[PDB]
Amino acid sequence: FTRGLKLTGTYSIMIQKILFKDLFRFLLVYLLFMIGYASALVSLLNPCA
Amino acid sequence: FTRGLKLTGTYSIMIQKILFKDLFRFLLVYLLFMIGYASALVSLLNPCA
Repeated sequence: FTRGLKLTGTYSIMIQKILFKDLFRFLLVYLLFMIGYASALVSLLNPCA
Repeated sequence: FTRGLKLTGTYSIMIQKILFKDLFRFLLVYLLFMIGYASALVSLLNPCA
């Protein structure tokens, strides 16, 4: 319910274009890249014996 | 008294229309979110028992 005024109507749909279609594509390749090293760099830790 | 100094007179009536609007336009989407999240998360908390 911000689609009545043009100023806060344009503002609300600029969110979704960034979020659903451009920010969401980055959070996938930032998660899989994070989960890449975080499983890699715990190998380099000494055995806990 | 900046009427004639080009740079200082430029930013004088920038903030009149650009900041009574956008900060207010920022004020809607933050107040829509925060009242939702905080009241969700204080309801997540435990009562005094």
